[PDB]
Amino acid sequence: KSEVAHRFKDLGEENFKALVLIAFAQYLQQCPFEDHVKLVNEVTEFAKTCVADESAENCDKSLHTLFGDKLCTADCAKQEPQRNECLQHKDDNPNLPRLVRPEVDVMCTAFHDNEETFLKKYLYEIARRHPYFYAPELLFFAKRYKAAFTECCQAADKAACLLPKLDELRDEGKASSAKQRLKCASLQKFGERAFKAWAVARLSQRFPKAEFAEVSKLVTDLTKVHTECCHGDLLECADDRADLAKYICENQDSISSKLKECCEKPLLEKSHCIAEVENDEMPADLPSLAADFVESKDVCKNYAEAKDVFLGMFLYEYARRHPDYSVVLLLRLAKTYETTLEKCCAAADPHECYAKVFDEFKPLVEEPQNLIKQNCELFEQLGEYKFQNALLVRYTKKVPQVSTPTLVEVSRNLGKVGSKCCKHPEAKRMPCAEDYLSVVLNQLCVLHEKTPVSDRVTKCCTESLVNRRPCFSALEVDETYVPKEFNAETFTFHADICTLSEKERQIKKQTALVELVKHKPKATKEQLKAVMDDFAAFVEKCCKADDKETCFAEEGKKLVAASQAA
Repeated sequence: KSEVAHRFKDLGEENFKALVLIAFAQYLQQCPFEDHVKLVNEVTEFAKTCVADESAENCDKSLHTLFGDKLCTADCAKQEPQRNECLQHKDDNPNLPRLVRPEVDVMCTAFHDNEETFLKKYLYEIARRHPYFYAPELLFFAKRYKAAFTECCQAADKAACLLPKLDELRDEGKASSAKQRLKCASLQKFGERAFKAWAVARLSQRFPKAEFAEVSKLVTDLTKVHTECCHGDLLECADDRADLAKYICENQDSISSKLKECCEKPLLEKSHCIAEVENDEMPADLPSLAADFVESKDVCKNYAEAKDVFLGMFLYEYARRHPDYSVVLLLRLAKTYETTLEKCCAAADPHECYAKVFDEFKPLVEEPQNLIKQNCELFEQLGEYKFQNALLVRYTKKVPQVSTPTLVEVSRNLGKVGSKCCKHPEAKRMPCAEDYLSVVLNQLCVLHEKTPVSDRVTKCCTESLVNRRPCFSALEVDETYVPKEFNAETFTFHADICTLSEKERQIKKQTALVELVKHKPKATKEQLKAVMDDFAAFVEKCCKADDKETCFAEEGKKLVAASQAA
């Protein structure tokens, strides 16, 4: 009886307005801002009228009916739910302007003036450029953003205060968005059972003491919340997240030993602290699992008595006991335990078919461990950027047909796993690294689905979720790729490079590295580094030059032609 009233009371007006703004921006993206504010301001004024009597105007419409109708103020021609669907139009790289951040006081001025116009714009600008951003999490970033301007716009050194805060949020925000973009992709492209299994593994790691009935409780709730979020039901998502959080904090001695740290915090901070909480220590001693999963004459019938459940806490039992395994690995191990029993009890004698099942795991366990140890050592000597450059040539040769911008971003995010995970002890490195790889590889997956150009990317992306990273790291040089036409002002460089500093300077160099590798796809690592290093000395001293742009121009093609050859 009026859903708009129901969510307006549960969420309250501020989270209400912020959420529908986010919903509108994630559905329109290209539409301007004070249009969306009109539309959300109107939607909220009608809602107040609905709480005042839930049997009033068209207060009975569904949220999608209401919100979809408001937006249509183009292909709006269909009825609910299928209008909602046509959601299938969310642009994952809309080519709106890049988000330009001014300096530490023309932003302070606009914030100190009309400050929550300033904050509705922050929401709108993230929302439209991250159309799957976990919406209640975005309220939390908004709150942290606000606290950053509150406290440092009045500090003595405002830039010494705000900028290291505005930048940590940018890093958290990019990581958040990518995290959520994978949770949606699984639900939307591989179904809820894919998402359930991942949820089982992750929560089983993190609440090792919980019994299976509790984690499965938690899993269905978390599946409910992210299903709603990934399908536009932003208000219901926010409400159920907040319910799940209070439910978690009540039943606290029943799940884990360190939620208490944050079950005492305001809603947004609380649910954000949950979802990032440390795993608590697993029980002191716990049996092997061969006793219950391979040796017992109970299990082939059990795999026929409770297929998904029995799989479910084999997963729960292996995960609970292996915080050092990535989620993808745990998932790989259990889906190959499943494959095993799918055709073994199908044979004459079930048990002698499966004795395999725990030793089959070791090379599946070996290979990621080998990879991370290996890729860390390279990072541990190259450092980020040089590492990034190694991955650049590697992945560019792998999929030379993909967009150069995509290659560049995907590869430096790949390089970022070095500086995040290798600082960890090797018992902690593996979930850290392979699950972060999974997120970054999904970014390349969805970016590629838009303007597909390489079917080997398509194959790994569409084939599996859990098998993306091994599928990807198993490819090498295309051999089928015809070297791209040589264009000389794919290089050149202009003197603007000297002002556009540190990081964007690396982006430009790394871009040139990509279309260098695209042009000479068979050319040694040593050679590509040879020529890239001469770029880094060519930019450095041309920047320290009184060129009149000239340095870059004439020592340009003299290091464009001379650095051709290879």
